[PDB]
Amino acid sequence: LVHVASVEKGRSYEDFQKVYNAIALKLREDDEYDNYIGYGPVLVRLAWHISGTWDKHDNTGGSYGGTYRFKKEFNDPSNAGLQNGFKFLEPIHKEFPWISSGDLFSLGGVTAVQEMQGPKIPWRCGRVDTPEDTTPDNGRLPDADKDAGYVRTFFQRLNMNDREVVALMGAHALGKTHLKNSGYEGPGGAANNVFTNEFYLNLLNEDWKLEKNDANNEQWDSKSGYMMLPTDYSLIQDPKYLSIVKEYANDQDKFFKDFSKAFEKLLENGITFPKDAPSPFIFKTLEEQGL
Ligand code: HEM
Ligand SMILES: c1ccc2[nH]cnc2c1
Repeated sequence: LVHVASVEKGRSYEDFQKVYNAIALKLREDDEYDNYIGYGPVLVRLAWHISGTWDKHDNTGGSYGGTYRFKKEFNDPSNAGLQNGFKFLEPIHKEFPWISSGDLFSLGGVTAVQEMQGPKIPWRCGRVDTPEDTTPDNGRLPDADKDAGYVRTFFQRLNMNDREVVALMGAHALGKTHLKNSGYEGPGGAANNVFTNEFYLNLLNEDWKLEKNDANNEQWDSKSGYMMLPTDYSLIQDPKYLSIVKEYANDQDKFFKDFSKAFEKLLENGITFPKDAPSPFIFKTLEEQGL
């Protein structure tokens, strides 16, 4: 399976910076969603789930085809709650009918991270929508009730190494788990929407307690109101993972640079870019534009 990137006809950087600004401006406007967390967290979760279906062995899945618009993927139990991100983007797609689905879902992810003051993420255009029979089957996304060995083996399918996996998991500093979507609950009081290296600092400094929640699932809870999934807590149980957790807890600039590389790689897996293709775009934030 080869997927060649194809620039939307006649478009250039100025066109995609307008779509970036439309997403960022609506993120500012609809600030009340999910008890004032806003839509930033669910949009980086959507971009990860539409990319996280990729399989390096036969190049099926991934962000290229925009197949989340089809029923089988939209109704995957693992994607419960992401309908809210899709409904957020649906007016922006109406406004810019020329951008492909895969490009709009991955650009929503990039825009959310930068507007929540995370690192710049270089982004490349050219994903092309493919037919409903190219939709991957359900069951390619990870379970949350497992250990370090499972996380490592799972991420090898997307060929992510240990360092890339620990950098990517730092996004669980954002937003919250919801009992009706996944069977995990919390945080609430201090759930957030600013991108920082706080997930690593919390993992190493909080006093964690293994408790059972209202859906009868176990999770790690702290006195301060924070929570961790079994798969999050895994990162301090494994010796390789723990030494990288300690490095990002002690250097937020190294965490930003490594997250940026790994998130762009996640969004680009499975796509072949021609050498006459444009360079990656670095979009300005609303703040850098004075908007
Ligand atoms: C083994 C890996 C992972 C597992 C098992 C996992 C699992 C989960 C679960 C169970 C939720 C809660 C969903 C809900 O109830 O609403 C969640 C939320 C979230 N995840 Fe992950 N995740 C993984 C990796 C990642 C990665 C790699 C990213 C991003 C690069 C990410 C970003 C997010 C974000 C931002 C949320 C919050 C969504 C919201 O606030 O609505 N996750 N994760
Ligand atoms: C999603 C959101 C917040 C989290 N804190 C720990 N794991 C999480 C997953």
